Amino acid sequence: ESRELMSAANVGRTISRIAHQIIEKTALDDPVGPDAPRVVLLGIPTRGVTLANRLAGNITEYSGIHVGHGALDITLYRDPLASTSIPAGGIDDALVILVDDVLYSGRSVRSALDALRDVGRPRAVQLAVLVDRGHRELPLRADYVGKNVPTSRSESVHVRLREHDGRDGVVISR
Amino acid sequence: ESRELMSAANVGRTISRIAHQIIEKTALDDPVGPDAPRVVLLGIPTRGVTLANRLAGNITEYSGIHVGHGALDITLYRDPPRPLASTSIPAGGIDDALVILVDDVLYSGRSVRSALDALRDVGRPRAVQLAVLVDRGHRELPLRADYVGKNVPTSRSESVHVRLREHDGRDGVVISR
Amino acid sequence: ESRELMSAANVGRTISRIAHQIIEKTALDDPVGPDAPRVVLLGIPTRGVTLANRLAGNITEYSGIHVGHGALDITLYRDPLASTSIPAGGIDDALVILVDDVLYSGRSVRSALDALRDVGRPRAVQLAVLVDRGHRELPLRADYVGKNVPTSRSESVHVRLREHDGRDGVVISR
Amino acid sequence: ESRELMSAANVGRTISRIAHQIIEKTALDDPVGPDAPRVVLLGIPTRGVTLANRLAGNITEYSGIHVGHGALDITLYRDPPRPLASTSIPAGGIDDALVILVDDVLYSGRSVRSALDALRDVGRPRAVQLAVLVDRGHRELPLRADYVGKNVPTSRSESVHVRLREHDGRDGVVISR
Repeated sequence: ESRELMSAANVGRTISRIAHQIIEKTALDDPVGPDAPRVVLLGIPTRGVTLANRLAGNITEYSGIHVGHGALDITLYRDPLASTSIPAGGIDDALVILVDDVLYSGRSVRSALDALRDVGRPRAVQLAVLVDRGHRELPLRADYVGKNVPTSRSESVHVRLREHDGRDGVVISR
Repeated sequence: ESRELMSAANVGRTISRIAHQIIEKTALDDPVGPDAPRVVLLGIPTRGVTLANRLAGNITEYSGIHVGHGALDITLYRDPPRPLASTSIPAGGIDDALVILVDDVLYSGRSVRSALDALRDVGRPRAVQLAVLVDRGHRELPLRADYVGKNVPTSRSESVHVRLREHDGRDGVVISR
Repeated sequence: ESRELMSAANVGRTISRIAHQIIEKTALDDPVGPDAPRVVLLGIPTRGVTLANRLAGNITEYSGIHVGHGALDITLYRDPLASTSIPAGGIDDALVILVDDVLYSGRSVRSALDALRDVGRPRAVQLAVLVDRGHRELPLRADYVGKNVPTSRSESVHVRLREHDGRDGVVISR
Repeated sequence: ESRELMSAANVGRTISRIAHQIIEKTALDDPVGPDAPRVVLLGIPTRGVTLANRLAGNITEYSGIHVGHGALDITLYRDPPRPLASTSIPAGGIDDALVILVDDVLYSGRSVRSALDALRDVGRPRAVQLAVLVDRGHRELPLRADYVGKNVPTSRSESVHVRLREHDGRDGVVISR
């Protein structure tokens, strides 16, 4: 049994809202200096990558600015995906925003942290996620959250994005 | 003296962001549910109203749709003899509406509690939410904003000055001792 | 169909935890001065009163100190209960902690605020509740919360306390 | 110079309060569910351990029950050649346990991230939570504490000094510029 949490229209609005929050918290409207960091979005495959693309694309059209974005494959860091793609310049002294679709256990994000340190040494790392569905197993939290969804362990939350799934949305299932 | 908390750039982006949040939480981007309450913004005079107008218009720039908005004077409800600004309720009233009260700064919460009194003299909303630009802490009542531009730790000896372009000529926030 | 959210033992622990939080936030371990307020707990009948009693009683045994407690009848302020009982000294310049069992709409708390101002003029008002079950209709929030419980509108949350119900606990129903 | 953030009185009460919170969130007051993980506290040396010991013992003073507790040295995992304190894992290990990492102050989060690395070299917990006395903001990693004594806005030029009686002779917290 299915039930929809977020419509296509909700997903798109939520993403633009998140882009605004990123612009605010990372000072992208401000001039630049030691406390305006270079920002890079890295998605966790598969849907995390697409979200990072949608965010980088919203940011650009809202602020005119091109933030680096890419993908961080965590296959080798886990306890047919996109391979790792790091923008030109790398991530040394950058503010990396890790992007994922759903924050559940937090284990995927911990894996991303590990994979990141093989890439280089960011000044800071933040986390943006479309859904936070509780049940953390690690002391992790998202800086930017589309929707907080209370769930039971027997429920599954599924994020659908156009590119992979044909339509945007989020559904809960049992 | 004084330091800039928010630049003009920071103000417009934050107002845009709150408009986005209002759309989400009250469901303007979707076709309107069976018993969804209409949304009405009521500013607290004078800068609350300036903010409400900007939000209404960002909401329409961003999502094309038109929310009722207006002004709720609270002069007589706070703390001379008379109301210093006009109360303006959009057509259709606020009965069974979702009213969002809008102010520049959330401090003690006493202004919002006044506005709850004033609203009750206008009508009977289904629900009341609160949007502010700055929440500066130091609540004296169990009130909080639904929407907040910036949360700003302050000392009781600091002051927060919000400027909005249509009322003040520039956008900005500064804090002074 | 029923299901239990909090056992008797959970309820009692949660109450003592709340008493500790009150001691901390209201400076009852500190000497006294213009920023150590006199504290008074007022319960909203029926179960809110009993909770205020249980809290005042936990505070006393934890810190040795006797905080004023009473009841605030909101019958005349609503949109066979306990009548209003205000401790000696009243509430002028006090820190009043309103106590209720469940925070739902917030309308009961708004009614309490109104009833309070007929009693006198506190320096500040806080709110302590055993359960917050979402679905606010007013911009109100509890300073102290036992359990946050996500609910649907069709669910009912019931707080049971020994004195009224025979055993402590909280149950969700449909 | 320096001002008192927390008196000795404030420290003991706050530690007691966190012990209460740990009991709730991990379910020590109830008869233990079918697949409830056992709870183990691991302090980060040296004051983290002092705090963990106090929590373990408040938890037993308050609820009579005994949680595993110990020390996780992170010397080699942060940032010389060697470990400056001892790692001490209680009998039964941490495999499929609920480990609560305990430290005095949560700042950047880099110490906690080190401790996650160190924990992984000890075993495979089912879950890891974090308790700290003071969270002073300025996170550089997406980490947060499950349990916090006090949230303290700070500037990067301020320092927070936690003193706990068994390690330092008095209980207290001060902040200095």
